Amino acid sequence: RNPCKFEIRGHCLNGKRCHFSHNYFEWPPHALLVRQNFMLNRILKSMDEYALGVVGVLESYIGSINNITKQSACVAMSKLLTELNSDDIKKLRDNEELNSPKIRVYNTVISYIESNRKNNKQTIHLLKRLPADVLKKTIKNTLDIHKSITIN
Amino acid sequence: RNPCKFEIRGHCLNGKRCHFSHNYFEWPPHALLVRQNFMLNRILKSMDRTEEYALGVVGVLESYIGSINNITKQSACVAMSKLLTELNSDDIKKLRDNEELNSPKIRVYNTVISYIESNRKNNKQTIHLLKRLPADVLKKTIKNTLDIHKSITIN
Amino acid sequence: MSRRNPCKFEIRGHCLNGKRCHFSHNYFEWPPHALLVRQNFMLNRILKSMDTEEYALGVVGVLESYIGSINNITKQSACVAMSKLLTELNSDDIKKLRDNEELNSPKIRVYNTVISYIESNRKNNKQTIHLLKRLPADVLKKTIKNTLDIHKSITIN
Amino acid sequence: RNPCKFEIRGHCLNGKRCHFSHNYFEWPPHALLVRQNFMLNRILKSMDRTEEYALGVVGVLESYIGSINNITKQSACVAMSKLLTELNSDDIKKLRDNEELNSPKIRVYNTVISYIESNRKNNKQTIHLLKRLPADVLKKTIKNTLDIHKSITINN
RNA sequence: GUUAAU
RNA sequence: AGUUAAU
Ligand SMILES: [Zn+2]
Ligand SMILES: [Zn+2]
Ligand SMILES: [Zn+2]
Repeated sequence: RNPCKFEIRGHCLNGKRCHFSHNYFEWPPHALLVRQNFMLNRILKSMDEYALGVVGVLESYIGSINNITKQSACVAMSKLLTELNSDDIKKLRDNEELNSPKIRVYNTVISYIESNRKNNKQTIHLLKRLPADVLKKTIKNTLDIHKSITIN
Repeated sequence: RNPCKFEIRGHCLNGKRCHFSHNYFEWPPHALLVRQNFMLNRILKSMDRTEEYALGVVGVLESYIGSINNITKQSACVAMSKLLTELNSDDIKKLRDNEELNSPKIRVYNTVISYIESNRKNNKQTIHLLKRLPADVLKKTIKNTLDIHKSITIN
Repeated sequence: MSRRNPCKFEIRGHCLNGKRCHFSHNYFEWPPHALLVRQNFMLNRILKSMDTEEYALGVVGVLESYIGSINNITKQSACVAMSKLLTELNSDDIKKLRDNEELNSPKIRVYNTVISYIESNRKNNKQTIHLLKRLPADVLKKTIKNTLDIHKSITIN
Repeated sequence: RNPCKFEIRGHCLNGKRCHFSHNYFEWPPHALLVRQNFMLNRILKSMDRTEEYALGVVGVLESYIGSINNITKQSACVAMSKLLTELNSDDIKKLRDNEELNSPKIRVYNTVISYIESNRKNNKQTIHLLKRLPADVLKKTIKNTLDIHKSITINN
């Protein structure tokens, strides 16, 4: 009668031994919301250093701690580009008044976000061929926008 | 704990430093409804402008029809494809089926459906068509698209 | 956090107006019900993205009107209707309806021929519309009408 | 009127004969939750004996582990692949850090991940793999995974 | 004041 | 010609 906890996380695999509900019509709403988020997560994953996070991997490479190799930093960066969308960014861009230096940085990250969609495999490579000084300011500019869009 | 705002937009990338909740079970319903919409926007995008950004697509098309704001024909054919891909042919067919037959509005309802459909299969070759097509009639196929676009969303 | 009124263009997908639209495009400020319908319009775009007299009818009506040789249907147009209908049925649902009735029963071969079409067509609708464009008109009508009723069976009781 | 039960499960196909709502703007919010789950299940399915249906994939695997129900190795590998695709790597890395250094359980956790990932990339060759492992080693992989599956979902 | 799917 | 957004 209660919603099956496995169904909530995707799909019950316990055949007919399972006496919990698999009928969405019978489910309270929270279970239908929670289930939609595990399912979207699966659907998104199907279309392709751990306690630091991708962010702490990038904050460490800028700062040269925790021995982060440049290769491991462009892989992280690729992941952080996929979490940003270019329209939240184009809204930021056209609230900065004209000729502000901050417009060119905005368009620069957009080109990488867009290049990363088409193919994250060669977008990593275009980043490695950057020299670190400029790679690290690019990295720190996309960090700043990440915190900015999301918090405040 | 409160729901991690990075998680609401996708997936937190802050590792264990982040002490907000990443557990959908604890979240209030609004954060789950919001996250779902950020997530569908992301799924949809992953299967595929010089301060005319303020006009929008619709403002670029309406300035082109009226020959104002320096909207060249090329950038209005591009914008016309954007508009096509946002209409859904089904709710045109809906409207076309509410009219008496041999009303002239029916033949307008089918040029749009052929355009939204030709644009879905090939967005570009459809653009090709649009930019060779004499500005006279393109401007009324645009104004017809733009009227359907509005009326669908006005009840 | 403060509630606003939602852009009804954005509710149906993406607003194309720009800084001219003075309605909310920020989901953090919409009321629950607007977040609920957006998702439904957005799921229809996603699904559509990876797949006049006849629309009056519908697919069931153009299929039903084939059982009575009515409204000048064509075998070609009644088979497209059928695939379109199979892609609407779900392959795990008639496996429920096939594991409840007694063994050596006369309604398992229909099921398993439905199961055998539901997913012989999940692959492509070219080989499966031909797979019945050949089947005889007698067996067609009855086998077209066999899925029609599993369709309303599943959907109501 | 009440929402069309055919549109709840997808796309009503009755044309204009249908006397129920097809307008999401008018629906009670529960029907829109349900429809989304029905459509999520469909979006996801479109990205690819039989009395074993009663058993389900877990029935089938428990059965193999205990030499019950005449379950061939092929059939327990298939089902092990399906069991894998229902697991997500991130949930168990959550636990791999909750462990202590040089536990045994860090060895098992690492191994199922290698299987999830290979199962994602090529599920047909992960099955080919599982069907060459020593029968007893296969069954403990299987038992470990079943147990991870169980407590992922029931252990807060 | 002027704009408005207030 | 007042309440709500935008200037
Ligand atoms: Zn269950
Ligand atoms: Zn808008
Ligand atoms: Zn209906």
